Amino acid sequence: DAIERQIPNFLDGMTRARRKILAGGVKCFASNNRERKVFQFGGYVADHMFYHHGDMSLNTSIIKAAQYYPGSSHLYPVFIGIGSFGSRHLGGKDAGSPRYISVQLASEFIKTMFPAEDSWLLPYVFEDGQRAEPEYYVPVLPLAIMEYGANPSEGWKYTTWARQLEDILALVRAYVDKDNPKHELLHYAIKHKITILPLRPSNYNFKGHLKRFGQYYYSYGTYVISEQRNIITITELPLRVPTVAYIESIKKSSNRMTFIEEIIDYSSSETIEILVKLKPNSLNRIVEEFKETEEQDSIENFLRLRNCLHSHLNFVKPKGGIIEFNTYYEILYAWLPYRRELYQKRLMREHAVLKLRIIMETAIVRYINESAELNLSHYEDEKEASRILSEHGFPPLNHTLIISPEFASIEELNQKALQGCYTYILSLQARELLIAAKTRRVEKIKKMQARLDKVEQLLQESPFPGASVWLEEIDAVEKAIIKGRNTQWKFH
Amino acid sequence: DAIERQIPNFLDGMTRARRKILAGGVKCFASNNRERKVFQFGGYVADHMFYHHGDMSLNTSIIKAAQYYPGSSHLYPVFIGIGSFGSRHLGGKDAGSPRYISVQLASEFIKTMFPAEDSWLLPYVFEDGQRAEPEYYVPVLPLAIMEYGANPSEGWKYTTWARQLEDILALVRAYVDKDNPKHELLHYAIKHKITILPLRPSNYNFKGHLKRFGQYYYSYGTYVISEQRNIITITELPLRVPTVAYIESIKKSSNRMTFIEEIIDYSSSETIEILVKLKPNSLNRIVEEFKETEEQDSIENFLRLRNCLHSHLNFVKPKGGIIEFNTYYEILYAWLPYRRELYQKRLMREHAVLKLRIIMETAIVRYINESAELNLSHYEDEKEASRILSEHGFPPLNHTLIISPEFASIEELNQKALQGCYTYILSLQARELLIAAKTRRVEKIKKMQARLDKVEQLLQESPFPGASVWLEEIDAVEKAIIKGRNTQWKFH
Repeated sequence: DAIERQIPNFLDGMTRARRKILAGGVKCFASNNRERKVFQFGGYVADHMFYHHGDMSLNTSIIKAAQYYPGSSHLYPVFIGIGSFGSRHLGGKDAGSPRYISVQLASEFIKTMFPAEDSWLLPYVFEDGQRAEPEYYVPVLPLAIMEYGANPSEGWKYTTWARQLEDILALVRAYVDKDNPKHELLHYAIKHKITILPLRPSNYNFKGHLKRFGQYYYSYGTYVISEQRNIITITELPLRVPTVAYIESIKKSSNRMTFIEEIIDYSSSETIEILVKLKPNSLNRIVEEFKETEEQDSIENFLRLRNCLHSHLNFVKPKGGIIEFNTYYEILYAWLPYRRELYQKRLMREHAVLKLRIIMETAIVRYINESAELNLSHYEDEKEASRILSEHGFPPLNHTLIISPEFASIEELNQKALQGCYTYILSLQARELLIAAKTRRVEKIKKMQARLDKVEQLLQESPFPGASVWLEEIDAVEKAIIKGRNTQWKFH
Repeated sequence: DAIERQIPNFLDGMTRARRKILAGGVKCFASNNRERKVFQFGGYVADHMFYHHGDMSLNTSIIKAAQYYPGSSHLYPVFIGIGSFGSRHLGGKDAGSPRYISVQLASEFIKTMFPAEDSWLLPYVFEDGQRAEPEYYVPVLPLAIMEYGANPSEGWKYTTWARQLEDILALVRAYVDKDNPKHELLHYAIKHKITILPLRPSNYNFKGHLKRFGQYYYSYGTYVISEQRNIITITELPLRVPTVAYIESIKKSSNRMTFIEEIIDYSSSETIEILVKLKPNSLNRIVEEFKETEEQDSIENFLRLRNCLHSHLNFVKPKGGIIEFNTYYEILYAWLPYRRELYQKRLMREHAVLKLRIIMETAIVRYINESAELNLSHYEDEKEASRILSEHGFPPLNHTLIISPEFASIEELNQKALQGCYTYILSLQARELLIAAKTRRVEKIKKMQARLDKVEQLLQESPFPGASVWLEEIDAVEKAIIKGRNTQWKFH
């Protein structure tokens, strides 16, 4: 449980509670995207999705999911937050109060990242006989290794250093489109379990850099030296270390305080800007003391602006169970076929529903045509009308499932929708036998048949079904992340 | 306006505000008889009925209308009250707090005293473009001189000493029923403006008595003498004087305090019980001082337990205006013909509505029969269906007024209900042509025609219409008042 909550799935990078937060949010702001306050939304959550814990951790994790700061664990804010949600400069955890700040669901992104139609398709866990969360979402991108995580967690320290964006764009556009030259070469690679394409950590809003040594990567920040004023200007840090913790860590080592004179903090979470005046003969005696090597100079040994980016990637598979990984390539391998199978189930279900709609509307317009021959206004039993409408060719229909085909398997969709009462022909007094309604129902049958033929085309798409849909959806997610990040999560 | 508010109508004995109170109460407790508190009900009043004053006088008059004490101005509680609404012993005005006591509408009486069906029939005053109160109610009894009123009011001191109950029962059962031997003799009397029947003031829960001198009655209370203890026990008062005001009025006259020793108050509003010990040789020296006459003895001069019942009866006629009276007989004369005219309008309106219902349901079952000949499923316009259903004999019906005939004159009821669309035949798909519905609609036509024949009988009732209805309704009011008085407005 504790391991099951604090180590995420390889499909979400999120807890069960985080998925509950998102599910309740989609349930909330669907009709109207007006910003709530935090506690109203939290009460909505704890009522609806059965948030099984206390509201302190609820409001905590909600504002954690609203942490929009450079170097957060979210490159993608789930919620547009209005207020004051934190600062990396002051350790990150300096948000506002749960009475002032406003959360709002960023549905203009979430409709694209999460397939809104396929929300029905997901294997839910209907506990307590009631509507509960996805067992796992499925995103358009593989989101579960696109964002950082650095926490004391169960079993292992949870550590997900990020990747790039366009590397995964290239990988997935490669795996889908056959217009890749490397397309079957990628299938060759996946078949042979070999790595062929660059898979680089993130670079967004981080002006330091990386190298590889051994297997590890080392990250470096920047500095400016001026022995005129005898001041070093620090402008760049390693990956996700707060400002105050760094300055206090500099004031830890009395061995290095032997030349540390004056530390002035001009920084913010917006801009890192630290001015450090040192003693006379600082740098030369540092060179005399600190062994300057290739991996760090005297300044990189002194100020300690490098980081070894060790990782821990041992996630939780669906249908119960923990799957333990070694590379990011394993994660992308595991991520692909579930999305493929989801598109397959998607278009098969849509094909079944289009079958049943065309069947029902044909039977209806057939009755409108046979208004003359039937004319059965000398009957007094409804089951009499059932039997006589079973004479002249009208099929038993359970139109309740026909109008809304909720949550079912495709087999039960075709079985138990055809076993109902004929009330759709029937209800009330006269005038709907008039032919203008007949005409518009025929127009509906024509559009449904054209859509059915488009479905039956896309059933046979190479090399797996629905691939052009997924190219369109990655195009939409590209539009979404461009609109978001290039406006930096303002959406205005 | 102040005269218009503080002098009532001769049909209500109530203010415009009191009629607003009753109207909002019927509007409130209609669906459910679950009691409010006072302030919720007052807010319901001030919102709905446009209560044109402040809530202090509102809660004041509401608890005034919940005053159930022997010697109130209400023999008939409009509202069942739960709490503690006052005491005659302490001057009457010692109610509870407006946020802890409960009012409840006594609809089981009010349905009988106020004709619930004829609530539609009343000439309303629809000001501000919206729903407002009756100009005047009409009760089954002449309520407006059945209950006391003793107040400093505009123009005159408002004074309505009560009558009996069964005197007015005899008067009105005489005016209606021709099985009275005095029936045409009463018509002789009303034609000749003479008084023929006893018209006595109230006696309920007043063990004193009355006599006539000149024109007035004088009312006498009781006393018990014991010169053993030299104590007089007062058990009965005059009509509606509080206990503490009486004892203080006894302690006013120092001329009589020359023998007043000790006044002990064992009384309540339930029971009057006052023990007065006097000085030795009180009564004999009182006889030596007070001139014992016929109209009062030495005790009735001393304790002053008599009352001259002067009156002021100058009420406010409807359609504007003040009508000024001389006798109760004038009031009963004015009261009769309006209720007569109300029954006439009542049964004429019901006759019009039964006409229109039988017309519509005959046209409907005619269409159900002519389903075969029409079969007009080869049309595409609704006005086409209008014209072709105007061919085969189906009348234009404004069914909106037909289903609910609100608030209209009978002429507009027959004019503008026949000028509408044929949508009652029409609006949806088919199955209501199945003839069990036809059968039950025929059953409806049969009961409507039988009820129409009963109406056309009662149109010709001697000597004025609806008189047997009014005998039934006075029987119901008799049942209600006996049921209440045996239960003391507890109704349990």
